[PDB]
Amino acid sequence: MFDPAEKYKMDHRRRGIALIFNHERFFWHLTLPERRGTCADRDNLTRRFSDLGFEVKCFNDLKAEELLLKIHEVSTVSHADADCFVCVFLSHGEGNHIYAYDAKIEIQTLTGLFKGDKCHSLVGKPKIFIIQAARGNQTNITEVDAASVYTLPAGADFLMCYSVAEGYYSHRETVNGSWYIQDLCEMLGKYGSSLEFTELLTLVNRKVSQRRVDFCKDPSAIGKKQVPCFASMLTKKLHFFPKSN
Amino acid sequence: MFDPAEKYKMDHRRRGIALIFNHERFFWHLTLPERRGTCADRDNLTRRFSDLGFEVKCFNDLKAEELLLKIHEVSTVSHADADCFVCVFLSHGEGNHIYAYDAKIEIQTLTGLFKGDKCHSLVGKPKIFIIQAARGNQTNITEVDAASVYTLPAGADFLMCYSVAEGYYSHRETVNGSWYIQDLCEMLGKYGSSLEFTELLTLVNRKVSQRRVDFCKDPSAIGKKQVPCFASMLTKKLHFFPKSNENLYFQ
Ligand SMILES: Oc1cc(F)ccc1CNc1ncccc1-c1ncc[nH]1
Repeated sequence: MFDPAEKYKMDHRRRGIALIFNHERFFWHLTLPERRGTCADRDNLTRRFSDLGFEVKCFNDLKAEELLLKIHEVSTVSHADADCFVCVFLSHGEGNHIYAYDAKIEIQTLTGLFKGDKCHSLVGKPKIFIIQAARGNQTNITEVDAASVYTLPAGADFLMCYSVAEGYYSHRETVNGSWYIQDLCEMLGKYGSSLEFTELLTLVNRKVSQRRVDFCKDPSAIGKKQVPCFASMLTKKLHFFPKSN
Repeated sequence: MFDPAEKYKMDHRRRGIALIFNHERFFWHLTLPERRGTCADRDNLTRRFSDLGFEVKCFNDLKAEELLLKIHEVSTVSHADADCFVCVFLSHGEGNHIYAYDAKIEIQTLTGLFKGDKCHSLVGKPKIFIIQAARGNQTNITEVDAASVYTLPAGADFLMCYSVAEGYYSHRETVNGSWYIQDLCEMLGKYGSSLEFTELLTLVNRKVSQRRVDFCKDPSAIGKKQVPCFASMLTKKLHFFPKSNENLYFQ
């Protein structure tokens, strides 16, 4: 009795945790620009994910050691009573690395912690990573970075979500925050509870691609489009229906 | 006017083309194994895509020059009257390369041909690439390769579909063909016309992950799972509803 309309079970006592690593400054000797606007993203996400029933936990400007500890901590805690896990990175990145305050971190190792091997509590449950990261270029101005981070998948039941794809460009308003996050959170607010999540992520792909970049106050920032992607290795439909309590 | 249930328009006169590049042998001096079973995949796809209304066009064992020509040809023809475009690679691959008969080809350049810049006829229409490619290892046995090809996205309105993800392994029965393709085509046959395509691709992710690899006739082929992925850069729902062909020209 193989079922095509089959959903992940989102009926556990609690929804689960949403981690937000939020990097705005970096160690001088990396020569990486302030991400002015990232707090907008952090707060906006914190709201939308709280409203979907996540225990949200933000961490501003962790060093590597500090970060790996917090995320290892979370992997080893029991998620037995939780629907799913979410993790979000607002930073800079190159290839398969995210930037902590002090140095870069292999994404593989962070996702590697929730691989069913290493985190039994989350085997068979969706593990969403959302990554607003790009190459730091050097009232409310729009700053624009080149795509830099590889749009890798992880393992089974992981959904990797990316602000921008290879070739394209990533925009952040210094007050309103990243385009990706603005539009993501708009969709979460409107449709989070009703829509299948990938269906929604596709709405975000539309919303962001459709942002016009022809008439721009910077001459050199003209014709730099943004197209986000996502790499689903999910095996079922994913809905965030209101939990009864 | 913004609509969350918004679909790609699949009401053009014809559905479109499905290209299938199908590599079974390779130039001696590459030292790459025969992909015995790939014809199973080719025929199975050819059927399922024909049934969805695609003009299917297969190409067995093209050299690089031959391949680039056939695919450039197709990019420059007008797709104005077509719903979408599909392209499929049954070969070996490393990183961002597919293997033609004679040498490797940067995938970026093949997808690059349908980028709205370069192919106006397909701007705003879905461009699906399906890639059954992996590292050649060295009646019906199951052969098993390590994932090798990067699970890259392309541009806007591209859906990149991959037999296997980094770290995992890719299986092909020498008579029944690739696990990915068997399960893909099973789902296409059952659900192709009704279901949203990515919804279906997720069914394939389930079907393939769920294949057991504990009790195996090769000792060393035990505990090598297969998990395929897909990278959607699509912007709307994608359905392959039956086209209304009741006394009308579909050629
Ligand atoms: O997505 C990108 C973004 C970029 F800025 C530059 C290149 C890409 C595409 N490459 C990949 N895409 C998916 C999985 C792995 C890779 C990868 N690993 C090693 C080299 N490529």
